[PDB]
Amino acid sequence: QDYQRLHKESIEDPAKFFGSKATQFLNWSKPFDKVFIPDPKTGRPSFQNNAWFLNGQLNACYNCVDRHALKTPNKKAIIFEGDEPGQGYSITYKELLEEVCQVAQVLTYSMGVRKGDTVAVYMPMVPEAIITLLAISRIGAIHSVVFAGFSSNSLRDRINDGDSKVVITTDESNRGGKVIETKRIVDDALRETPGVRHVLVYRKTNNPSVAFHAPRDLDWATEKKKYKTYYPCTPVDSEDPLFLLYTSGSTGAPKGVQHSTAGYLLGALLTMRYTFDTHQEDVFFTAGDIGWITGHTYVVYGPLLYGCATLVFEGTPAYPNYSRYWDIIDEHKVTQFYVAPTALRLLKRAGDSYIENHSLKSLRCLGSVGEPIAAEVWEWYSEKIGKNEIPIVDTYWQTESGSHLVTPLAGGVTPMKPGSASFPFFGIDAVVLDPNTGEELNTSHAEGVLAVKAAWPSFARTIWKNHDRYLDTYLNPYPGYYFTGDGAAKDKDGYIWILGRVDDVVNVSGHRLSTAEIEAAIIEDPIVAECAVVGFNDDLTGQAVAAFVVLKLQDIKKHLVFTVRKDIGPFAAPKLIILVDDLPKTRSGKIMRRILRKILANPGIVRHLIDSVKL
Amino acid sequence: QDYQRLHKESIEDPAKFFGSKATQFLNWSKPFDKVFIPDPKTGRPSFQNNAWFLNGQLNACYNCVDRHALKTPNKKAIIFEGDEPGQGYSITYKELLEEVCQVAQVLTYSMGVRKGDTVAVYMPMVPEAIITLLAISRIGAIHSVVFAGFSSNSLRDRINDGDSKVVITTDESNRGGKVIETKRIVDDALRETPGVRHVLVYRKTNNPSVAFHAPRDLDWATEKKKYKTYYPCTPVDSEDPLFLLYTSGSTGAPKGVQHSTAGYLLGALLTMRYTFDTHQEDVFFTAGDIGWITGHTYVVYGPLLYGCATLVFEGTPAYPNYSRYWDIIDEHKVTQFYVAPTALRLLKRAGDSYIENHSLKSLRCLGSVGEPIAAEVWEWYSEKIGKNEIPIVDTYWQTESGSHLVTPLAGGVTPMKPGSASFPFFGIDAVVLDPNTGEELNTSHAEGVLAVKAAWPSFARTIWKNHDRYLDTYLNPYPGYYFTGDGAAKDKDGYIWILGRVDDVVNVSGHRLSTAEIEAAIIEDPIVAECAVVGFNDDLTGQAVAAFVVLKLQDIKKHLVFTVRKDIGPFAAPKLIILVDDLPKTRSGKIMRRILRKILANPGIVRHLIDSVKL
Amino acid sequence: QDYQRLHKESIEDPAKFFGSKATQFLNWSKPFDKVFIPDPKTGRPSFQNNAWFLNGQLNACYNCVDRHALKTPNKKAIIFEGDEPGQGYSITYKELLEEVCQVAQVLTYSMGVRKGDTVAVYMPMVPEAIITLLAISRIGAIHSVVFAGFSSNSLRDRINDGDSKVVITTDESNRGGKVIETKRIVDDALRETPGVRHVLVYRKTNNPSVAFHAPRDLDWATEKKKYKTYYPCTPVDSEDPLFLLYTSGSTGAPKGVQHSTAGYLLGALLTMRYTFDTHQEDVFFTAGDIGWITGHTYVVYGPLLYGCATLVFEGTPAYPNYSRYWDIIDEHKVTQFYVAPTALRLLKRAGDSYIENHSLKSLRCLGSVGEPIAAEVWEWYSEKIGKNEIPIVDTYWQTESGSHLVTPLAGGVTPMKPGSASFPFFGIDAVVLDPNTGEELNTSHAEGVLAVKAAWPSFARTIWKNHDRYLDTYLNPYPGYYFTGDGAAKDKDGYIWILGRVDDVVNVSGHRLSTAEIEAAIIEDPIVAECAVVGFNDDLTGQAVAAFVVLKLQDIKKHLVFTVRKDIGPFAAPKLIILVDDLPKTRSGKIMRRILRKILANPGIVRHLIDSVKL
Ligand SMILES: Nc1ncnc2c1ncn2[C@@H]1O[C@H](COP(=O)(O)O)[C@@H](O)[C@H]1O
Ligand SMILES: Nc1ncnc2c1ncn2[C@@H]1O[C@H](COP(=O)(O)O)[C@@H](O)[C@H]1O
Ligand SMILES: Nc1ncnc2c1ncn2[C@@H]1O[C@H](COP(=O)(O)O)[C@@H](O)[C@H]1O
Repeated sequence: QDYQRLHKESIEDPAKFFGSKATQFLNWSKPFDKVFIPDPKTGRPSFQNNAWFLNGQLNACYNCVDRHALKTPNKKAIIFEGDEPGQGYSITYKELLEEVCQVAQVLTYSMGVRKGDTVAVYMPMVPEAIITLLAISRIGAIHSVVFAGFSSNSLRDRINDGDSKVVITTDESNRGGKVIETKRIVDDALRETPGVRHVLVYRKTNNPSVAFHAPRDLDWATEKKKYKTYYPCTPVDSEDPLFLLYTSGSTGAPKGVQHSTAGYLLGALLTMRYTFDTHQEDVFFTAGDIGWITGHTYVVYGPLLYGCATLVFEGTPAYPNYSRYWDIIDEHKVTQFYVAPTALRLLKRAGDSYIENHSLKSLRCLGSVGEPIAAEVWEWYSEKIGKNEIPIVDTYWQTESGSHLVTPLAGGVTPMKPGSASFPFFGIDAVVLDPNTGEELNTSHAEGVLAVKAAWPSFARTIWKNHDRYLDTYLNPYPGYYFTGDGAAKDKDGYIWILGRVDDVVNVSGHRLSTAEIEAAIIEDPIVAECAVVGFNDDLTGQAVAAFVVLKLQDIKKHLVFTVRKDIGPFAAPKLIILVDDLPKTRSGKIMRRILRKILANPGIVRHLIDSVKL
Repeated sequence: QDYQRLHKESIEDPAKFFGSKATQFLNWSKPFDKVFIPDPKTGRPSFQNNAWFLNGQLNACYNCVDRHALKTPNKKAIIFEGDEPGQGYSITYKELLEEVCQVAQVLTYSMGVRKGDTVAVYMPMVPEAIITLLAISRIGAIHSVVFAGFSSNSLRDRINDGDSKVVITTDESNRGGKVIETKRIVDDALRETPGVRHVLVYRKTNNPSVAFHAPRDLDWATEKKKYKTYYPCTPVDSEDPLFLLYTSGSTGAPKGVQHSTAGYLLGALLTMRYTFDTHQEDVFFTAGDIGWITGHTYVVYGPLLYGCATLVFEGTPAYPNYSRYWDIIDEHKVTQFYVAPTALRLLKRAGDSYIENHSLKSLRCLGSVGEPIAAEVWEWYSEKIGKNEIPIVDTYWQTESGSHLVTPLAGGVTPMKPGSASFPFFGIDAVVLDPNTGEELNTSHAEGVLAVKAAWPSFARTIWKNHDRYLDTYLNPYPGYYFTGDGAAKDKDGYIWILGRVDDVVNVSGHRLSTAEIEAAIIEDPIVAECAVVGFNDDLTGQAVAAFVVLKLQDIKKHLVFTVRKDIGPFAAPKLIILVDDLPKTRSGKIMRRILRKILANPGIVRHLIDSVKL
Repeated sequence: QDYQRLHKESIEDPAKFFGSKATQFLNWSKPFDKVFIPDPKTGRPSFQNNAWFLNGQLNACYNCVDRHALKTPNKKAIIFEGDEPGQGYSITYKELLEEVCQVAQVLTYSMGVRKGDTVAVYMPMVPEAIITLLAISRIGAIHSVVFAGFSSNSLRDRINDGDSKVVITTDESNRGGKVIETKRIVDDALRETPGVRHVLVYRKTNNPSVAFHAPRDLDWATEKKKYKTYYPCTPVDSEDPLFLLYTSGSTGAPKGVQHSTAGYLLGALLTMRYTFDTHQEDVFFTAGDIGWITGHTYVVYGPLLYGCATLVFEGTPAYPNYSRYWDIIDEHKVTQFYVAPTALRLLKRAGDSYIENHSLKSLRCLGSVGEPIAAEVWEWYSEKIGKNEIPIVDTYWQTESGSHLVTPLAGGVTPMKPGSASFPFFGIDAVVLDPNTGEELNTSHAEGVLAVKAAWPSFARTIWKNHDRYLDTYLNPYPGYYFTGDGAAKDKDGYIWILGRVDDVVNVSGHRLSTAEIEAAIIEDPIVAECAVVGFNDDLTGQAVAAFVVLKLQDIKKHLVFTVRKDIGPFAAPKLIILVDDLPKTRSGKIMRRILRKILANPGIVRHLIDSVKL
């Protein structure tokens, strides 16, 4: 009965629900006055003026490190695993404290950072990346992480929009067995970033005469050794920005999504205890770069705020072989695996031969995030990896949500449906609206746009320097609710099914076809292992269905077409399928269908996709 | 007591014994009148006019497919395993039915084949080879299979003697990791086959501009897709030829051994139930090409007639490594392994390191066929592979016998002797005759020529187009009996020991030395792993013993000589041993000693053997 | 209570203790009159005139082979393992007898060796090396083994000093996967050995036109085949030399340490039964070349005298991979592993990944010999290899001691201390003396020079041809006792700790710093895996501490320095650490610190060490 009460308590009485959790899970410097700013029009937390734990003061880094060093100093906080097998090591909580303290002082004294500044972070998945981020919040600064792979052009714009006067990177990065010049990329970018005063560089490889030029550049080791190991934290208000995270999804100048401190931290805590049923002696492993909210909230914040161990792997699922991912899971007794479908799709390709010897009884929970997960792949995940006896939480949420939106509970929710994300998390009032006829709440089993009626604490507060794009994008499209950008439907039993962003929905003769269903049914064919249905500027017929299929010399298309009508319908069967080797994806994993749309196709994926359509 | 009765019932009262089994195991279109044509001179089935189930009508393909598709449509019929590991797949009985039906129609409508025509088959061990053969009998045609390795010169003669107006092959064949141009070989051959009207080609690799020329050549896929999936069978008389199989053993124009339909099919059924104790849920694996009776009767007919699953592996025991044979046995839970000694001789060389991890508790029976099996190799087979707790049937029989001649019963016969084939199968009256003084039946423990007193149903009926060679070869050498061509002896306890074809017996001073005993004792020495004793045009001394030994710089011969006298005798010890790297063998496995005789040595084996004798 | 009595019995009443064991463990031809020659000055066995089992007659080879062939002829004596995996084989005791008998006759009749001659042996670890040695004692000859790796210059001098008129070698030696020209090395050496009459060569590889020239050179196989398989032994007096073993340690013309027959043989027997608790059905594996006493006493004499099986491996611990050492231990069910720390140091580097699958429950005892063994390496040895449930005897002894000096008993001694060798063996009266103020016996817990008060039977009797060096080296430095050359100390509980040869002790301001403690503490750091502290001609300060550290770009030295003071003291922390890739070691394993001293650095190790000091 837990979920039924706890969720209603969080919806009709958030003050009591979150007020209590807020004092429970976090250590405060100054108690908060009010829990949230309501919507006077008789309502829950206001969307326009969303704000939680008013006048309250606390410190992220203090909650992620200090309190645990002063309790379980000898317990491990970070468990690292290099790109190469035996190159790992752990960092106790006591030592992380020391490290984050020398770095906090490096920032204040060597670089001149103050409370409120934007610190840009361009690093790979190594411990120093993590302590860097904690060092930034320890001093009341706001970190802005950029994927350690993005072009120097991407780096520049993000720093310029971010107001970042300083930067933090490495000299090079060995990924999946491939070195990557980051310091190089940093310099090309700084040829156009006027406000960059300093650049802290953590030599990871011992560079091949990599640039380093004046008092601008500083050495991580050189500077660290200068400061004591303990440094006092900087209290900040509950509603002061914790960080910024430039989301790089759709077209249009990247958005600097801004998150609160308390509110965001409480969500990461609530989701750890309920969603993953995390304890203190756990070993959480989130296979996602610090480049996206996944890595922010589940490979750094959630785990460290809770006080358990979080695993940092700077490598790839295929390096040095597909058994690698599972080799590091059984030696570290990882109790929490959390990865994206793309990865779970490539591992399922290599064959359960690499999973053979692995007993991996160390796991207790599995999780999926990033995009829809087909049923056969969910089953495969549930049986091969999970040895079918351990939960699987397919977590629905966004960079803006901060934390899980709708997800199954590792324990609270007894049942589970392979393509569903089960139920809305606590505080989230998920409803399905009619995309056409206003913001009408669809009650009976039906498909429509997903939204939340009231705001919650972990909800992003704005978009860096322009609260206008924020409103138009998230609150103006469907006045009164929050616009997720995705389509969904609740089955007879209430479960929620994510249809895959109704922005890529192909409307054939007024039918609106969501991608989730059509593509999953495709990939779920021995002939394929990945599918992507899109569209293009179409005059007549309204809009046709074209599928870019990728196999694992004739009439091979027709089959995949007659199978679409076999279970989905004849008005869903594509008018043309294109055979491609792969699909244009983001470092995150998501498939860029807007690229398949825009034009029928600049990475190598482009050209090959520029030809696989002409003929 | 089973064997004692059942065998006597089948000898003194075959009418009742086989008449009953005949109605039990096979589905008939029109009941047979008489069981067999006796020998009026008071006797069992006549040899000269051998004929069973008179006036009866049935259909092979119907008995191998239909009846089982209409009972257990979802059960697997063929389990394939490509030359490369994970390239396998299964064919249910329902689907095999569909396939064999489209192909039957391809033969009738696209190629013009009629009931009675000879269809030549030149294919590798792939499913299509199997459905092709079934397609041929479904329409009352007679299939003539030729080894997918034989020269184009071999192909031509076999087709010309066979009267084959059509052919069936692939474009190329990847064997043991080596592609083989078959379509090439087919074309060189058809430059001399005047009566070849059509050629059906199943593109297996997607050829590198392989020939295909006029309405003569037809595509398997192109043609198949044209016909419905169900096609009616063609009833044929019990005594109408099922197939022809050109035996390529001794010198002299290859013989087109012709087998009946009913009679041959009943033998394959009797031998499955008793010899292998096969059920319905079994997975039978016969490691022998469709090129010889072994593959006809135990990798196609026996298994499919019984209704279980038969495994089709188109690869080699050494590819991609010696563990391969056992890798496919444990995943498919093969319950019946049946292979030849040559293979069991090369696997025993690699060391029980490849058999280590393998539990292979899926097996229930082991079998040996092809040639004599030494004791140490039988033991090795019995202990390493069999984990000594599962039977081993060393099956004695020929292309002419159709089915097992003398063999141990997987259950019926409680004891077993490593170099013996135990007892004569039901219906077979095996006796040992004196090679010199007439057809005298030797009763007491002694060695002599093997023969059968009366005929049985699975006995070949003739030799294509010349019943004269048939008589001289099989029935005239020892009037009244059937001349096996081998030597044997029954021990005190009755077991029968095959001496290895008394046609290669070296008679030293009137002693007649069979090869079985002398060679087994040789190979059974750590210094060797294969031996071949023969002879040559010898004037004085009568005939000497020369052994071509192959190891796994002096006085190394003498040893192997003093060891021959140690257990066999000083008049058996060879006068000269030749050290060769290997021996001239047939695609079947048998060692060609008549080549070592003929001349002291055209494949590479020739030249090297042309020198290893001069010096 | 066993050890307490047995040891006191052997000290205050050796006549009864050893007299009884002497008749028990050895078969005599003529009983011995007196047990030992005492020191008239009221004492135990005299040092100056040490002699045991007077007037007694026996035969080594008879005690190592014969008696066991005439009891358990079918039991295995030698279990060989080539450098390449599956190239092994065993030699029963019956066959070893035959072999040692044909070789004894080869020596007498083909080469002219007589009782008393010195036979030089230059061979690798192959059976023939072992039978050669036994063949030599069988005829009353004295064998002088030289490492199959030493230069031809080393071979010459050892033969010249040895008086060796004959030699025994192979043509080449495949070691660790590297062929080694020995016959080559033998010939260069014999260009200066005037008294060499013959050279017996056992062709191991079948040479690439390797030299062999006149009646001087003889073939092992050619000669062996000439003699019967049984040949009578030659009785020799208890005190007649068994062998000579040129120790190649410190500087100065190599010493030909001469051992008795009976006395040495009894020690090897006593040490097997008590130290290793050996039985008859055991499989002893001593990983040490026949080049040093270890191989003499524990890979030949001890095992063969006892009547069990001894394993002969002619390969390297790293070939063909680090799992090799353990691969041969589980297949042969080795019950006794005995190796040197250098090896145990390189195997511990590869990671317990090669030890994973290995169950190796066949072991019953582990042993360490050669040099001090750090605690972490002892633990690693005790837990990974021993699966912590099997004893570990860190055996202290020298080439001169013949057999164990102070060691733990596989069973008799219940406790064990990782860096201790426990207690003095029976007959050995170990005491700690003051290096400065005379031969004062230190009683209370303190550090000093190790010595033995009375002699024992296995004690070397002299140094070939110059009993003068013998006295000055072993009995004159500390009159009355035996000078081991090492430093030690007994802890509160009596255990003895070897400090590492007080000849390499760095005396900083009158402190005398033994290497054992300082280096073990160093290597016991994740940053290193091998350490070597030495010194050099130092005027002021007295003598500084310089450590040559080898890792598994600044302030890396300081750490290892602050750690030295952390547990040992600030007056032990080195004044300078040198970073080298490896250390100059002897084929035995011992680290040559006198080379690091002599000069701050001819094998490749020299040059690199000649530079790693200048800068
Ligand atoms: N568990 C999930 N199932 C289906 N879609 C998901 C899931 N998690 C995230 N998404 C989609 O991915 C987007 C979030 O991307 P991002 O902001 O980069 O984390 C949303 O718009 C969702 O539609
Ligand atoms: N199990 C067996 N033991 C000994 N010889 C056999 C065995 N099976 C077949 N043969 C021999 O192989 C010949 C049959 O060859 P084939 O007609 O090609 O099957 C016969 O002449 C037999 O002598
Ligand atoms: N178990 C041991 N522990 C410490 N040092 C040892 C040990 N065994 C032998 N040694 C040293 O090695 C030397 C003997 O070398 P060797 O004569 O070649 O066997 C002695 O001087 C000892 O100091």
